[PDB]
Amino acid sequence: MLHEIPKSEILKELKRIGAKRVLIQSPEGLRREAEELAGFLEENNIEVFLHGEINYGACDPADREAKLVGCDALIHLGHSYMKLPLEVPTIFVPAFARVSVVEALKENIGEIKKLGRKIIVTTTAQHIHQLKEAKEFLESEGFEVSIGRGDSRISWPGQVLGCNYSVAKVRGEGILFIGSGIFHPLGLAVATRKKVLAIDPYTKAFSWIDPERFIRKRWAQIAKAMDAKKFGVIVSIKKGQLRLAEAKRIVKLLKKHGREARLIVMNDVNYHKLEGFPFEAYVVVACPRVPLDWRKPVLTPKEVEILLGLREEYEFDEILGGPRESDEPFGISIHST
Amino acid sequence: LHEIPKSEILKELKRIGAKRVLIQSPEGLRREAEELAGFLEENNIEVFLHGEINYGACDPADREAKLVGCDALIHLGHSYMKLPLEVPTIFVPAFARVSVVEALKENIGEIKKLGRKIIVTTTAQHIHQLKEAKEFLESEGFEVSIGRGDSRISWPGQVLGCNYSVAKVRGEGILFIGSGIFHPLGLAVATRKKVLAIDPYTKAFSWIDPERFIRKRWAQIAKAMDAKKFGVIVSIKKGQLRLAEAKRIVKLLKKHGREARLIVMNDVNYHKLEGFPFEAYVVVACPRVPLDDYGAWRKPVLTPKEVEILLGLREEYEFDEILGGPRESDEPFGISIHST
Ligand code: SF4
Ligand code: SF4
Repeated sequence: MLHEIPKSEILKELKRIGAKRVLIQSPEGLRREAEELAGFLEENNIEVFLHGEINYGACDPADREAKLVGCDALIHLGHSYMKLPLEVPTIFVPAFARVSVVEALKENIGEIKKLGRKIIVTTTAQHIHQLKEAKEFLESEGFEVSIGRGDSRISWPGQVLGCNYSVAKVRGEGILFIGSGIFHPLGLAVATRKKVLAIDPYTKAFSWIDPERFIRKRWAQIAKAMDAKKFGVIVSIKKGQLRLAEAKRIVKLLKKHGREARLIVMNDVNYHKLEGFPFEAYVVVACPRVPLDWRKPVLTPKEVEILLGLREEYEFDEILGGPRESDEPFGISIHST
Repeated sequence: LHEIPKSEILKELKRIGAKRVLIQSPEGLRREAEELAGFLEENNIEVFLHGEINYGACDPADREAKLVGCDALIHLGHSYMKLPLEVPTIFVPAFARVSVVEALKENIGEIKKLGRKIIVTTTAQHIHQLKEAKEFLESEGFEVSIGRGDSRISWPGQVLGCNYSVAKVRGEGILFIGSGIFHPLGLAVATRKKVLAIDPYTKAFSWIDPERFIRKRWAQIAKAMDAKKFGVIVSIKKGQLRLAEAKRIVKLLKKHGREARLIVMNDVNYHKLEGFPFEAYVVVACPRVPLDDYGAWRKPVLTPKEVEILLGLREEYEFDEILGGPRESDEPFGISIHST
């Protein structure tokens, strides 16, 4: 259960810029809400088209598609803005979970103390609105809380993305991750080399991350690719995912070391679409969730470096941004150009 | 003609000074795409392969090519259909080698039942064989009629799953040369004429009966009768975007008591839509999607024409075709290069 979408504030914003037709994109868990919002803005004299693709991040705005079908603006549900040039005015509408993080923290104080006195705290967008309460609670328990601002791919200090842990690159004896799943906590452990404790707000369960098994299974994938002679280097056209210079460099690099290499252009990166190609191994240079989370070895740019022996220590693939001036609001936002 | 003219392609590329090209390919030519790329790269042209699986010239990857800085696009497996293109595009049609005459001779007794004046049609892969099929049928006493088709078609006599314009000519019965049932079925429902399909490989013939198919559609329409919320889908694929027609359908459903929302997609498939509240869908893009579903759609999915029947505006069934305008010329039987 999440907090309700700010229909009124949204409508007001569209009217402010004067918008007659808008495209609404939404993530898996907000399909029913996207239609409610559409039926609402329509009764208010605004033509609405729903984006039928399932959105997975602000790194993939449907501004191009909006343009193509004549929409004045774009409404992006469920995610906050990340620095990207946009072709049509876009209103981001973050989703905030109501579950209490503090309750999950109080249940696990003992485990958190094992982390250290000065600790780095991180969380995902859905709990970012409760980060301040979590910080004050931890401080009242004797911790010094270090929260990093992060870079331009990030919306709020302390927020991590599966492909970006810049807010965690600060000083601390250990890292506390507030949220569910193991992908974020795992990336944090690999990216920072510090001990990580993950606490799931819903179940209140805790997990001490051990990257070992993960790194092992990845090396096994690297080993298999060591025998390959033919590689496919994949990029995605999604605005916040396109890493062409980096892909072109991996191609040049595989060739230098006696491998055949081909740059492959896609939108959604699905191994399923590549089964008929002759490549023996693949390198995905886009969202790292793809290779890190395939009948043939699929790797990240970092792993291909390791495979070619040009890198020794295992590293998590990240999409970094440059410095960020301000922070996004804890509510909707409008962005243009 | 039955091979990728690597050298003819390099020539046309060197001629326009292309340095970086994107190559798209259908499922059956994935390995050919990479061999062509290897060949072009040995000749000073950077090559990128489009990773998506292509299903027709109705889905050119010129925009994507533009997005990654390619100065040209190579479209393998299909011939050109009229559409604006953002970069010079070379179309490399696939031509099957099989000679079709033997299979016609074998079934000459069945072809006779179509009548004296017959309409002859085939798909892209056997198009170069139409001249021979014509000479044979004429040498057997038939009067062969071959329609030019519209701008969505590349050569006279060619049908597409969504376009049977070449068959809208004077003629008693229709002969279809090819394998598979989708095309012959589309012909029968689109022209409401008698269709005889002959497979050039097996020499097997088939008199087409749309009855089964039509009943199945009525059924589907029935299942949507008690639906109130409708999703009306369009695809942003260049040769498939039918925005005006989709909007019209949204307006029509609303005027008739139903709720309807226009949905924009690229690849149209049910899974992406499962989370939406809509009870029924209307696909206003490629007709093969709703008319040839193997079972991926868990909710009733219809074509624009079927909606009109459901709403009670149309009485007889009609095939959802994507029509083009007059075509001034015909594409070559080999590669072609276009730039709009
Ligand atoms: S690149 Fe991948 S991890 Fe990063 S925001 Fe997009 S979908 Fe999420
Ligand atoms: S039948 Fe569908 S995929 Fe084939 S050419 Fe027509 S629109 Fe394109």
